[PDB]
Amino acid sequence: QTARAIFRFVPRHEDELELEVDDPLLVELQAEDYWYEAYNMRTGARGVFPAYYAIEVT
Amino acid sequence: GHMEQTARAIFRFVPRHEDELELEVDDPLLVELQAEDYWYEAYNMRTGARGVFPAYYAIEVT
Ligand SMILES: OC[C@H]1O[C@H](O[C@H]2O[C@H](CO)[C@@H](O)[C@H](O)[C@H]2O)[C@H](O)[C@@H](O)[C@@H]1O
Repeated sequence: QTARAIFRFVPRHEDELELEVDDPLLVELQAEDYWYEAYNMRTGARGVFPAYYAIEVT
Repeated sequence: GHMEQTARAIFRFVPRHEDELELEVDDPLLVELQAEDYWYEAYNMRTGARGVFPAYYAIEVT
């Protein structure tokens, strides 16, 4: 699934992904807690973030 | 200065990390914005829990 960061996200935890507004992401929703596992296509970084910081694109 | 403020959870937040604060929608919170990453240090006034959450998941009410 592809998505776009709708808000800036600065990690507090090492497993997290830094997001800038409008970063294109490849994304798997983790249904147990509504975090995304993500790849930031701008930065090449991989990590998790809380799902409400991005929206799915089609 | 980012002074303490009253807030409400606008989204459900389930921790992945031990230092995090569980939110339910419309939880009243006492909140101090941490400027280095825009996480809130927070007290959940419903649950009595202490912890951090990302700022987008609540709205200031003061
Ligand atoms: O006497 C302790 C400090 O009290 C104030 O700080 C608290 O209250 C503030 C106003 O609501 C908050 O912004 C802050 O988060 C609290 O620590 C005061 O501002 C400080 O100068 C005092 O040292």
